[PDB]
Amino acid sequence: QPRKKRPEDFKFGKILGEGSFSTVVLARELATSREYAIKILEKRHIIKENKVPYVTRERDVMSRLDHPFFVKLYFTFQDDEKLYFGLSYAKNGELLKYIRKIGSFDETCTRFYTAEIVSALEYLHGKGIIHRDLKPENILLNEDMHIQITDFGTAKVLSPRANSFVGTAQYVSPELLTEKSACKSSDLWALGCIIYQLVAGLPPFRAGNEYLIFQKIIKLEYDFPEKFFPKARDLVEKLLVLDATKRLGCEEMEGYGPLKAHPFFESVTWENLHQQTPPKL
Ligand SMILES: CN1CCC[C@@H]1CCn1cc(C2=C(c3c[nH]c4ccccc34)C(=O)NC2=O)c2ccccc21
Repeated sequence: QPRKKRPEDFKFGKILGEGSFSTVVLARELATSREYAIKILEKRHIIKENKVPYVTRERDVMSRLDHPFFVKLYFTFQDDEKLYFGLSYAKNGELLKYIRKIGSFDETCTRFYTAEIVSALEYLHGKGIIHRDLKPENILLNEDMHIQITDFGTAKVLSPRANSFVGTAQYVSPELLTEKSACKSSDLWALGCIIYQLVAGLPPFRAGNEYLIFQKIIKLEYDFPEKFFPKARDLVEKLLVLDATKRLGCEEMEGYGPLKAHPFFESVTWENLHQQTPPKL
């Protein structure tokens, strides 16, 4: 392998963003000119807050992925105080940004981006991995305007780490609120919310606070605005179903075939999405 990288191998630049346990900073590797988004984690804080399982899962899960719709973990290293993860730098930011910028998507853009998310989830669930925090904030856009999903510390790798995390309120599935249990279904729920959000401009469950959002979720209290692309409404209704075993994409619903075969995706070529030019605003 290459020599372990070190802080002194890079010129660190702008902070991209800041979380409770990490900071992502853009970094230029002196020896190659390459730019990376390096996620930097203070070891003390991770230890104090019992987060080693999560930091260990993020590295381990990202290390196992090898597909263009995910952020790549290129390297890791550490000094006495911090850990460093060398990630892809997605130049065009998060999908959330793009949703806020251009407002709601026309059907062509909705379809294209929905198809890349479905195709990514198919890859992920095939490896027996659940994301658990799928939302537009963590679906990045690369330079060529294809998706790159990130944020895997909170993921779950399935059996043959059970039910401790709950993602962003607006995307939380009913089964997380009623059971102590994450399943592939929960990602498919979040997918339904994301499709609704691309079309509508806002997510389907909204209120003043998290308690009120959760009450709406368990009662399935949401509505479609009037011009909502009909086949997309049909797809969303087949995902935002309280019975987790009855969501399109689930093993009990015969898998990703039926989901990919929905009318909404009739014009999609599923075989080489990453090779296709994305529609442009
Ligand atoms: C986690 N943050 C919440 C708000 C901004 C950021 C978005 C989620 N996110 C982007 C990440 C990444 C990138 C970011 C790209 N723009 C960002 C802005 C703030 C924070 C991170 C990024 C990137 O270029 N490559 C990434 O993996 C990222 C990496 C690990 C865990 C979460 C990550």
